[PDB]
Amino acid sequence: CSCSPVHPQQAFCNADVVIRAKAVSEKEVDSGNDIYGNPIKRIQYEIKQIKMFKGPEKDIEFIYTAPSSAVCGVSLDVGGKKEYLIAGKAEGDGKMHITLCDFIVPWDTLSTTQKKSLNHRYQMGCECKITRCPMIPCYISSPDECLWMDWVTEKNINGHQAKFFACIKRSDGSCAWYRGAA
Repeated sequence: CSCSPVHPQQAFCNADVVIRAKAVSEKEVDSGNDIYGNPIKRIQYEIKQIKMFKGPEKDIEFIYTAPSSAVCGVSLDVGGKKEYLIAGKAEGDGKMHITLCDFIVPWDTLSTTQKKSLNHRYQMGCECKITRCPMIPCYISSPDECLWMDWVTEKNINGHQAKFFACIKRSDGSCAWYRGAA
């Protein structure tokens, strides 16, 4: 499995549904047949939704994912223990589907501002685009783009902007980085 780096806001905004959750049980299910008539095997995690930050209003009860990390399946530590911030595809009907390229991190590893920004602030930048700067020198085309510098200044993709900044759209259609006020 290989994934492009996504700023946490941009994963929030692209995902159908974003929840804080713990996995309660696990089984392998048949999820229908593919286009060739071959069954689609998935892991079904039964979860407790602690909180929904965005998505359809019907609570998530099941999270589905490939059996193996070899094709980007996700492991959740079942047994009511680890809590995760989980962003992913909404299937309707209280079901979601996740892959390793989705935003899935233990709840307790989030920065305070990441957590807080889940409630209304990241949503304020979902018309914006967060663009990664692979290397100085870089630039943006459109005014509604923020340039994500963490890579080129820190060497880490979970750097200063990812932990503390959101890209917020202003009156003018333009976007800019802000650090969360107060």
